[PDB]
Amino acid sequence: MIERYVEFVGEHEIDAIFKYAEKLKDLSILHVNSTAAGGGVAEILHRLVPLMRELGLNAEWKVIRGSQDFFTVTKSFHNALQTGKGEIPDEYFKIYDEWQEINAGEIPLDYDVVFIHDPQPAGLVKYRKKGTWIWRCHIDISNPHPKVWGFLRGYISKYDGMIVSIPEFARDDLDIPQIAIPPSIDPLSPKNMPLPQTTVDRIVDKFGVDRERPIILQVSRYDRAKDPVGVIESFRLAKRHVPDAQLVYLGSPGEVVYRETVEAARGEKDVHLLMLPPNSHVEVNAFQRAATVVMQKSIKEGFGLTVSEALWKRKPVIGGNTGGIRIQVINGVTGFLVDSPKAAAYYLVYLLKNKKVREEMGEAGRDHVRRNFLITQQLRRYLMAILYLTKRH
Repeated sequence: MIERYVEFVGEHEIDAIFKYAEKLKDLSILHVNSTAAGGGVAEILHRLVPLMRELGLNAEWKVIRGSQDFFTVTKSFHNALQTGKGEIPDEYFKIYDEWQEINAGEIPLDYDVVFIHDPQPAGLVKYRKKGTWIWRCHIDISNPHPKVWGFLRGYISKYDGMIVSIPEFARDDLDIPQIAIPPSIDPLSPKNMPLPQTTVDRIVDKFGVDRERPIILQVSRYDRAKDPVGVIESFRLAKRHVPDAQLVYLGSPGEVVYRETVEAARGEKDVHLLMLPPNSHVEVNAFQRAATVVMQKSIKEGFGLTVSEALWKRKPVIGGNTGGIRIQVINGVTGFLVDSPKAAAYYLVYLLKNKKVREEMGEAGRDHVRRNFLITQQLRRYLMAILYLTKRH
């Protein structure tokens, strides 16, 4: 597979990857996250770990488990770290510490390199035997809930290194190496690969959507950070000026936000609130290819790979003005950054009325992703991070 990327990035970048890999051949690597299906992390690791094994690295991926009480606390930590808001019961921290002990009984941690993904398994560093520990942070920790951050920083400060998705998430209250590596698209994955028009038409018609009329698409969870209510409001304001346009919200399974979204949508039937299983990579691909304009109007976003996915398919993106959306959406070049539903509506109308601009944005989007956000560059920077941090350990 690794040899097939040459056509996108060129022989140089692939030679560099083989050389870093040669220097890492005798190291065992563990990745630990919280889900094997759906979400940015799982989608990265499903592509990146097979690439690592192909390069002859002893690379393994384990998933922690928990009671819904644990996943309640980690979800409240996630929101508290990103928004800086919420009351956190003192009990929440004991539940967390308890489930770090449990998973540390059921997951062997004798590797040369351990990558811990996001806050859920961060406490496993208590039970670190030998090897280089790296905290892979996928979320916005720039302005966190002081008490939840205070706690987590106690664990983060025992790692050999932190990886964040953009430099702006680097903390002045950590002394460990903080390295910026954005998530990437795999151009050959089922999510991103070329499709025949037939596949696109088939999948679009199946879900009741008209391929002859403009499609506005957000791919995201029915979650408050993605602001699906705000996307509806955006579409409602714009629809007055583009009465031929359709909205497709394409989610995967709180989930109270869905009902709130169905409500905010009541009285408009060109709004299609879809829910697919997390495996439905070709379906997302088809819809992103069928879209005229893609939205990712997140309130908070670590990166948002759905943006690079749309840009790679030469779609302009209206992105929320926050986190890693800012490094993907170059205002007026690859899309537009917005602070409100009203701004989103202005840019929706502008893009739908301006064909040549959408197409220019599209080309600039794909080139931006080529230069910055392809799996080959993520992989290369991962191997460089490992080489650097293992040598320091």
